[PDB]
Amino acid sequence: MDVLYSLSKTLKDARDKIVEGTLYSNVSDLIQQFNQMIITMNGNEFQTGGIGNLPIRNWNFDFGLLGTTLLNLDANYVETARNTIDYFVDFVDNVCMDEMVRESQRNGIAPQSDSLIKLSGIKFKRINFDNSSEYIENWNLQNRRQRTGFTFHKPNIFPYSASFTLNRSQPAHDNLMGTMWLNAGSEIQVAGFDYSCAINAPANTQQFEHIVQLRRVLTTATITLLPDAERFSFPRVITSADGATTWYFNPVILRPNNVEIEFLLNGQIINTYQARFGTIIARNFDTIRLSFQLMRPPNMTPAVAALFPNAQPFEHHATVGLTLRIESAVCESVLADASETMLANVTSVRQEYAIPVGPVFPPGMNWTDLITNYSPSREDNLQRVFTVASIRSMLVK
Amino acid sequence: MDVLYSLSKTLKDARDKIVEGTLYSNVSDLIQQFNQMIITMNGNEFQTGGIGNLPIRNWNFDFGLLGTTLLNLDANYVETARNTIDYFVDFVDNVCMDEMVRESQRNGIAPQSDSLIKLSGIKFKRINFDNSSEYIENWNLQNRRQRTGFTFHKPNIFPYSASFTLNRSQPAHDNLMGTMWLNAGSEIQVAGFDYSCAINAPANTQQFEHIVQLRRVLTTATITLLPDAERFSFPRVITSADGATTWYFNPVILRPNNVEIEFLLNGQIINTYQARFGTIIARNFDTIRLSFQLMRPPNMTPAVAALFPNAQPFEHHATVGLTLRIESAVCESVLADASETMLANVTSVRQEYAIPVGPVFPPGMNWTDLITNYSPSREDNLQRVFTVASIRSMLVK
Amino acid sequence: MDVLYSLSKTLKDARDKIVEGTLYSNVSDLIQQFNQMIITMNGNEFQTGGIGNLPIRNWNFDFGLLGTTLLNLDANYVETARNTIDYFVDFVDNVCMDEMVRESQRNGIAPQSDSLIKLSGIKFKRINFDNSSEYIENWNLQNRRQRTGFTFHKPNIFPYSASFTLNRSQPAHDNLMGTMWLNAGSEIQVAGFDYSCAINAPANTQQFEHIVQLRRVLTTATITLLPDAERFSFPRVITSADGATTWYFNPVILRPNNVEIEFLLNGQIINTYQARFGTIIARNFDTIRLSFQLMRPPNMTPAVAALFPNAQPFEHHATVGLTLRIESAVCESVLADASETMLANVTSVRQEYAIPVGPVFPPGMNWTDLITNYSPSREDNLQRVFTVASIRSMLVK
Ligand SMILES: [Ca+2]
Ligand SMILES: [Ca+2]
Ligand SMILES: [Ca+2]
Ligand SMILES: [Ca+2]
Ligand SMILES: [Ca+2]
Ligand SMILES: [Ca+2]
Ligand SMILES: [Ca+2]
Ligand SMILES: [Ca+2]
Ligand SMILES: [Ca+2]
Ligand SMILES: [Ca+2]
Ligand SMILES: [Ca+2]
Ligand SMILES: [Ca+2]
Ligand SMILES: [Ca+2]
Ligand SMILES: [Cl-]
Ligand SMILES: [Zn+2]
Repeated sequence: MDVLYSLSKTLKDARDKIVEGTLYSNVSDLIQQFNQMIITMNGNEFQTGGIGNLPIRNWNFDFGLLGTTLLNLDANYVETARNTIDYFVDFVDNVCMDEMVRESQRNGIAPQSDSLIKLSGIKFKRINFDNSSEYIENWNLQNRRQRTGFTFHKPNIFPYSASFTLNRSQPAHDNLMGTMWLNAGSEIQVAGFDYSCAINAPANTQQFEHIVQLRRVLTTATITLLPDAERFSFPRVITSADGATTWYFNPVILRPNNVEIEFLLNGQIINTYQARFGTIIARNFDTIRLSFQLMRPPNMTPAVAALFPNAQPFEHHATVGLTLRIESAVCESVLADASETMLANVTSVRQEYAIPVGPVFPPGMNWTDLITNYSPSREDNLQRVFTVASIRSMLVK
Repeated sequence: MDVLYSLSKTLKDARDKIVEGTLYSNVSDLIQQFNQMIITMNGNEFQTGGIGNLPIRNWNFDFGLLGTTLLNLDANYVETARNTIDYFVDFVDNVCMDEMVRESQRNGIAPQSDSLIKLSGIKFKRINFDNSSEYIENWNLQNRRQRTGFTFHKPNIFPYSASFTLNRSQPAHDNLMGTMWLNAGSEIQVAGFDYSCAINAPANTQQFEHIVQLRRVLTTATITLLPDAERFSFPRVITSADGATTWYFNPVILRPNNVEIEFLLNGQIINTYQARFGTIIARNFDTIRLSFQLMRPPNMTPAVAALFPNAQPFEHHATVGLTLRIESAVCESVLADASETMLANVTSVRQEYAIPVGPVFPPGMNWTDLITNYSPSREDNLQRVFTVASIRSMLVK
Repeated sequence: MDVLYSLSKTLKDARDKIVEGTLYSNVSDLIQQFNQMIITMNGNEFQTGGIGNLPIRNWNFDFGLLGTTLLNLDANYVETARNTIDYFVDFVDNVCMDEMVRESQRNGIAPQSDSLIKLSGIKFKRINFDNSSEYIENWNLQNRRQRTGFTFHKPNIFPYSASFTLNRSQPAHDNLMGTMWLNAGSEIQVAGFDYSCAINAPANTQQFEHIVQLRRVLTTATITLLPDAERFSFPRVITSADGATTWYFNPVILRPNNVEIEFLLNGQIINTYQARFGTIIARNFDTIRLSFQLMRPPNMTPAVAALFPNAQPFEHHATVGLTLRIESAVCESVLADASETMLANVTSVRQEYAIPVGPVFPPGMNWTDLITNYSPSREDNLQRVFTVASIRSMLVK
């Protein structure tokens, strides 16, 4: 991985710095590194591809070194350098794709393609150079058994889940009480409804609760918490739990009462916020618990009184809700988020080359399936595959 | 462009590295580059501005070289260096603004200001240095006729469009069937409504479809697809198609049935997803097609039955919807997105200096107008102008 | 600050570049810088911690220099280098945390911990090196009394505010007119309602207005403006202004008429947009003013006519709204946003070590409280603290 990264890094720097007119002193060290790369590769043969429709490609290295005697580089110097650069870029791109389309239940963190396995040999170690990207830094820190951390914008931590739970129901579904929600990506919306508006409830208050267990701990999370669940604030016709019929939801929204959000880690409360809407920080957690209540308004104007009778039929359904969004966070495991193209790169290369479903990843690299059962093997393979996607993106986008 | 970029890059590195106390070995190469820049500029005169209220400014270069003999830089060394740096920064900033406020139907990708045209001369090529930003890398790759790729967070690909299409309507607008939507930025929300709840429809199912044609292909897109269109889930009074009257929309939402999203490229299905909500990958597409149905519930509790009579008046309007958001994607053409300040920089400089409307860009650099008719000339000019904005932002924010 | 940053930068580069196999020429300059750091620190003793539960830690420097004679670095070279690196990383991390948990009403921009105060001494200035991060660049520019600019994605500029204003009301709350809104983070949603649907209003039009005053000027803002306020498009039971009772809101949405958004700076209109939805640029402003109207539909189909009678009771409440979101912007003052982890880092370190509430920051570093009363002292302390968090994140995430 580090050598593959170094190949890419060497090529990116070469492409960027070996430009017409530049002082040789601006590239002297890079030329040394570039030539070290040529010397190390020269004489070797590699073959990539062959899985799915990823073409079999042969690579042969017999390049001359780059000159070291111009004061300022001229166009001919730059152009001959690019001939070599373009070939190596094509090679790196193919090694990356070959590596990205493979997986292993047994040793997922290890190189899977022939070329990466070959590049992991001790004779290729002299190419190693400036491992500075966040992904390679993390790869290296992991390897030395140290603490790794990936920063995400809208971390895709919640597998898609949209459902409800009726805590009080009856065949006619005319006097229900329960919750409905949508957990997806970095967002949670949950509504608690009570068709009776807590008419016979103790203290005329109905308690609700929504618990979400993350598959990985998130640290240093910046979160937006807002009252109301807009998604569950409109009239709906929903399928019954058994799928046998449909019920009617006609919500009228009240402010959630006694809101308490707890960010827990291994059952322990790490952060707790009582009725605080806006931006809050959750520093270390693997579980979110949202508790909120519907309290029947003790004083009601006529228009309100008319919505909540003492007896059925209950035609306006009292609803309270919350919306929680994780804007950014750090995770020790790789994850998909709203900004990085890694998942999309890996998924795209596999799709383009008709790569057959393997033993590790769910069909289509489906994110929900992946995060729902995020096993150690899937994570090691995902990290390997995400790191390669990031090496490839330094040169090919 | 590359020389202008190099000027900015040289100045940014100088400002960052030529700091008090630093080992001379930390800046030796930079000093060489800095001095190459001074030597190349010395003796030249440039003039910027004069368009709109952008002031006419004269620049004269007659600077001494930076010394090369301190072991660790002292405060006096740093301060005399900054006198030169600040002047060059002011110059670069003015060249950038002068370039950003100009456009050309004929040769939009080429330098438009006198200073950039002057800097494109062969005598200024020795300043060229470390072209490493994503924008200049792309500029250079484009120039060598190679594949460029810009990565965006929430790519602003959809011109604002908010409308409806009544597939079945009548003067009273009491039994409509059709769709309404909002395409804007990176998001699409579309709802299909049938006032009759498919009472007389074959298989009691009404089919809907929404097609969106992108003005540019997006690759490696990470997308969130969710059922329901919250934006079209509430009661509305809308203007009729002919503007002569207003109709009433009183939606009740049902789950979209047989959801199928197709990401097509030149008429070919590249990706297709059947009822998959959550995160999905669209690898290469220029068109999105959302197909969904409203199926009359075969089994209805009384409360539901009451909403859907066998005869008019139809007072509750059955509605199904979808929401699609492009979180990130790569595009071969520059675009505005939710994170980059390029469009805002260009638009801001033009607005501040009262730059008159030109022959290429729509008044006010209006994004919707621009993307709606994204001609080759507008793109070449936009890219030139975005690349300059990015050169300027290395020094002036 | 600059020396602390330089320590971190030196360590990050060392960790990244001093890798097995690398050409010595790839690290020669860094080794010089690394050794300059060792020489400068050697002989010194520092102590960190002791506030709250941040442990008291002692640091002693007596390290040998790194060798300068290998052609390509070997594993033993890399491993002995890491022993020194890991210790310095641990030291930098502790200095950062000690600094991040402190504050001062008097001189908030100045170092507060013993270690940072010690590192600000002239004898430690030789460590200074390549101050290139956006935060340190800004710190340095501020210091030279120059223009600083931080770029944010979804700048968290609006303190949480969710409320309403009844311009016409009566005890029964059966014929209200006013506005309700939610200002939070980078978003504003505001709705204007008129239970009478402007039946007795001049020109059958009711005017609305929403003004939001930013605590800091935002420049180069890319904004999404859309008609309708989904958050206020559903039925609600709300508490009365005096808290004595509850009123009923049963909205029916109409298109906002004569929409005018003004971005003002010190009372002056800098940007104005008339009914333009989609993406707009606001280049320099400290205030946003949204003006919109509800115009009674001059022509109504029966279904619409039935919602708006000539006399009470008014059962369907005409509502018009707007949604405005600041996607990105530049601010001269540090702020929390949807991507940076600074606020979360500072807040997290203080929470983890049970740091007592101080004299500057609100309890829990509460963002709303902070931005609501963003005094000069809070900003100077926030900037110091955010810059340290950013120095720490180069090594520890
Ligand atoms: Ca062969
Ligand atoms: Ca990231
Ligand atoms: Ca309703
Ligand atoms: Ca756990
Ligand atoms: Ca792991
Ligand atoms: Ca002149
Ligand atoms: Ca971007
Ligand atoms: Ca096409
Ligand atoms: Ca193009
Ligand atoms: Ca002591
Ligand atoms: Ca930022
Ligand atoms: Ca002001
Ligand atoms: Ca300030
Ligand atoms: Cl976002
Ligand atoms: Zn975002």
